[PDB]
Amino acid sequence: FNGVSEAELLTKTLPDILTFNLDIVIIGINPGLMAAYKGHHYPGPGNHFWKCLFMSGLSEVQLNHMDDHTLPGKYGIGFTNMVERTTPGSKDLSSKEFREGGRILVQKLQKYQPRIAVFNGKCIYEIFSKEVFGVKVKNLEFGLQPHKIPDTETLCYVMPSSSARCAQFPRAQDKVHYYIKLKDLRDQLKGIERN
DNA sequence: CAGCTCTGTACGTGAGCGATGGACAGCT
DNA sequence: AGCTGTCCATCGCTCAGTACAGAGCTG
Repeated sequence: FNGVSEAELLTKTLPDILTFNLDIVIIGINPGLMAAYKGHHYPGPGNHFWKCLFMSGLSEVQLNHMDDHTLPGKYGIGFTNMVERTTPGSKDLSSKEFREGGRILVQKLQKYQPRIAVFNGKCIYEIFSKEVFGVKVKNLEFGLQPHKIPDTETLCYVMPSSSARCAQFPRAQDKVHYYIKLKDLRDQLKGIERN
């Protein structure tokens, strides 16, 4: 990574971009090597997050990782991760790391209380649900989850990971449907507040 | 048995590497 | 005309969670 060792990137962390009164908080799994390197969220040239944000209309123009600090103020979107530690892949993390992460995540969500907690990846919500709601469904599905963050009105919404790793949603286009439904849910919630 | 949990395998696109080699121009 | 080096187009290749079978567990 421009002469920067993998060993150096593994020690690096990615700061959260969180504020109060947010519509959405994107919760990633943990920082990848490129995110740790850049110090920005979803810089993966193949990661579908920014493409999907635009293709869905959640951003009116095409943005990139360098824009992530403007997302709270201009788009009502923030970022955090289930696990802070940088790894080359999601499977390099332990069960205890994820459950430590879940506990830390629920406290951050109870503080900032965004309208919607968006789990960027089914695997992290599977862990979160089990730990926080004590729920393990056989048929865990994407989309809105039937449980609010404890002691809040924050909804849980799950999407296929923006990572281009999963073959089941091979392209940004195959994930865009979930980002459109996320936008619609945000619009419904703001409309409920209005009336 | 029947429903779980746990573990290992298999899977589609597209961005961007290093390697390769074709096009081309400068120079003799 | 022949030589040679740069540039760049192009190629092969790598690589950034999810689903599900089946072994194991247990009521």
